[PDB]
Amino acid sequence: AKHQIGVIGLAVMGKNLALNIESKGYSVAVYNRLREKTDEFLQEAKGKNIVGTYSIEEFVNALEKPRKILLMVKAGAPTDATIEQLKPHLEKGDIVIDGGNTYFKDTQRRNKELAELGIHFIGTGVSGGEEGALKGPSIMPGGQKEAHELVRPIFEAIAAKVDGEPCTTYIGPDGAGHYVKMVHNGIEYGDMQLIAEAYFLLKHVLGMDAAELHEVFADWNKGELNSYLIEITADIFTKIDEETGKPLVDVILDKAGQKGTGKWTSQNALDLGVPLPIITESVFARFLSAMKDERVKASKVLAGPAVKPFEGDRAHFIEAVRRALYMSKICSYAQGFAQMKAASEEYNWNLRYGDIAMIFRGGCIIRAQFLQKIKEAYDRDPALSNLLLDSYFKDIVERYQDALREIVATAAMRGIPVPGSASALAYYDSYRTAVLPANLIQAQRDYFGAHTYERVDKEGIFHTEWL
Amino acid sequence: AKHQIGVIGLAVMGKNLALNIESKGYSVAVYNRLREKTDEFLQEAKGKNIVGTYSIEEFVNALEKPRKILLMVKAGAPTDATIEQLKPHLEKGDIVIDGGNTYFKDTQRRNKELAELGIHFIGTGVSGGEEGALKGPSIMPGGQKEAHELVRPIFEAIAAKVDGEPCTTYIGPDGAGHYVKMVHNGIEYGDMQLIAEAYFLLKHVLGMDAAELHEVFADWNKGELNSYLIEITADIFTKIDEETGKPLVDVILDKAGQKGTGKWTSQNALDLGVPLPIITESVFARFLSAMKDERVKASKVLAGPAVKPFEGDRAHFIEAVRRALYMSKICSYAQGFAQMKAASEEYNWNLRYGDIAMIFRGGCIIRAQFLQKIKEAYDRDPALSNLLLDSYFKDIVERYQDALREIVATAAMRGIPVPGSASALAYYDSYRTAVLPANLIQAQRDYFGAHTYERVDKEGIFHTEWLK
Ligand SMILES: O=C(O)[C@H](O)[C@@H](O)[C@H](O)[C@H](O)COP(=O)(O)O
Ligand SMILES: O=C(O)[C@H](O)[C@@H](O)[C@H](O)[C@H](O)COP(=O)(O)O
Repeated sequence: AKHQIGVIGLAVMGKNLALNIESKGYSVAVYNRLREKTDEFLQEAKGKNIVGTYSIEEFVNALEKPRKILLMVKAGAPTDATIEQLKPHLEKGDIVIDGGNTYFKDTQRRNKELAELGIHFIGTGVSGGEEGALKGPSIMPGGQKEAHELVRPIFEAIAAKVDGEPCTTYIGPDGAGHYVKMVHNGIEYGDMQLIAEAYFLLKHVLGMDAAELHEVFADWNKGELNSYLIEITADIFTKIDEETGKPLVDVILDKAGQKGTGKWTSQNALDLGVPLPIITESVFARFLSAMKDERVKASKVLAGPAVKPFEGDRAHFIEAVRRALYMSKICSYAQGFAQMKAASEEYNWNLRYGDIAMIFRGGCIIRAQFLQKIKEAYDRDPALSNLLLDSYFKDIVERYQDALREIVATAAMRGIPVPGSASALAYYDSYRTAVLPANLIQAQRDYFGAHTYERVDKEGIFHTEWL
Repeated sequence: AKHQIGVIGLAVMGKNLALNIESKGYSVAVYNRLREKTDEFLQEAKGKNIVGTYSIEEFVNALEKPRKILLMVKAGAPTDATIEQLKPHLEKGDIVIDGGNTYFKDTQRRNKELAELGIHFIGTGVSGGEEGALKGPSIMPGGQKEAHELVRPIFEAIAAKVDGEPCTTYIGPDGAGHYVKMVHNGIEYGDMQLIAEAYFLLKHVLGMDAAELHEVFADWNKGELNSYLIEITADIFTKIDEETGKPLVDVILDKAGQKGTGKWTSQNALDLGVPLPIITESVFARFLSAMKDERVKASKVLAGPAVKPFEGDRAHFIEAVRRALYMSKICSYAQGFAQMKAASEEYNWNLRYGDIAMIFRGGCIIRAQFLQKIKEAYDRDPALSNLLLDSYFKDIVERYQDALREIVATAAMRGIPVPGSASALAYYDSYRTAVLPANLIQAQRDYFGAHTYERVDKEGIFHTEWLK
């Protein structure tokens, strides 16, 4: 018999997506190199319209033309080796979809190589984790338009929906979807760091235990901060470790891990020439936390300030931490969306930033009502160069900046590190400043490397003989 | 005949090095892919023991064996293309030296490829701008030790000297030299930002004009901040523009350019898992400065804080800025040398940090008295994991931290951007803190992604069914 779509790669992620697809009424053919994974899945999927296949050739010939193939294998060599194995069996107009957390430049290369053979390639971000894949992920496809239209109904049936809108859209050509999935990941790290900072601030300035941290974050999730990450943070602080009777979170080693994918947004921001301080500080902050042994060692030798207990208005401070968090979150998204814009211009993608905010509204980890406000900003002005300039975000920052300045000043004086929040404040004060101190930098570079400069008053290039 | 050393690539950097080599008694042959650069240089080099050659074969045949060839061409494809031109003609035991601003993995590759052929390869950082190349640069070579020994007298002859010692040493195997050169360049970016922030603070908090600013910086260069960058800064603040009667600095457009190599230290830190906040903020600050139009447009619509004029002790604030600047620089170097330690362990380079500190002492842009203190820290402890643990630097930061706190708080309250200095403080506060909020991050990661965590009280990898 002929099946509607094939999935290669049967880890939980691939299995759940194939289950999602089948529940939406499509017939699914599966293949996995490690034989046992297929055997297990077929027992897991009794009664469902999923068939196992046992070679690449069997798999390919079990599918309706034009063929739809979802790769969910290990990044790098195994993905390419599978694509290589598919090539002889596929025909002009067949569609290979890579759904892993792939570096967009890899997707660009595979797209280009397959195209020469008339085979289409879609690199797609899948967000939501393992449960999300089963129930409704965010899906971020990029590749040929003609190929996307063929697979679009499948994407649209399996994605999460907000207000009848599927959390999927055609992102753009080549590696656009994988690019946007990378930025999602970056933004995710920033949010987690900014929240970690709000926690540490409450813990140290106010001496808050887990139970009252629960209350605070639970309240926060009833307002503008409403989001999956805040939601789960409120719940984390309720958990009691049985063995010790301590809050579970206090027993967990403060050594933040990360996949090698974590650093990609920051590294790409550096290539494009776009400032991404908050997300980059967030990545560095994980690295510094992983240096736990160095840190406890330095704690016995390095002195902080000798500050007395906090005696100010406690309710005021809680709210100031909240507003500092929300403003910082805004600067981070402004930096992240400004990155996607530089990428769109550079790779010629014509990205729609309102559409991107729309797919982030559910399914994915950064999902929050917040993403609605971003969509609206781009609805109103598609070519908006920075989210800070939109009237909604502009109102917030003019009202919340006092709270962010107080938090930065207070953290500085009490010895509480707030790398993300501080760089958020510095970014805000740099972006709104017409004349920066880069005139001296420019003067210096000319002085020692005769790099030449431009002037404030005249047009054209200049070079002084300083020496 | 036969000349002692060859130079390929006659941009100003390669011409000056050749000139430099010649002035130390060596005979030099030169070649350039674009013929007119050679003709031009030869007009400039009459009086000098330098000859031009016009093919790669002629070039190679003009050199005494073992051949010593210095490559000063554009990075990437053109370097590789020149190496390819050279390969048919080189003989076993010949030495090619890439003095370009080369990514260290490229050097690693070229080193391997050339080694299989019996040809040695040295990738060398050369620092100090064009005047340094001419008068005395810092030379940071990496490669086969035996090959280095053969070029060592030439490096030592031309390098800058400080108190009789040349600013050059054997860095390590393969790409180690170009790696240290990269980090030097990262550190340079950080120092320039920290200074720019010092400037901007005095300018907006104290209302200093270019005359008061000059004073401050000249008075700083007589102290522990003594350095080339601070010296030229004190100088820059004296230049008046004739056709405006304005300080020239007030007339230069605030868009900081950068070479494509500028981002590399930060990108690599990300690869190695090392915290490099200050240098990276400095790269990003240059990117922000380049966005000049967005900033003017934004300046009309975005609100700053309400600020009364500054009322506190003015001499105190200048000293706080000075101290904030010195401490921040300490944190940046602490970060940058920690990155070198990481790369050394990763690539098995057995880096000698005191030696590196000593060759940064002259020739290169970041040259400063301060480097002696770094050298001494590694004398006391070669295996030192972070400079903040050394008694000199520990004592400085504990003394000056109060100043840095004041400057970060003041900047916040007054709307003055201090990205580099604020990240220095956050870094200090993070590094000295035994228990950071990453416990929450680990909880979150396990909650939504089953990533697992570790516990403070026992060994093992743990997962929680968070939903119940
Ligand atoms: O749900 C998702 O969005 C994906 O599964 C994935 O993008 C993941 O969250 C990141 O790669 C970060 O994971 P770490 O926090 O483990 O680095
Ligand atoms: O002296 C050096 O260090 C090098 O010859 C060279 O690498 C360069 O002068 C700097 O890297 C400046 O870089 P920018 O042009 O980016 O300021």
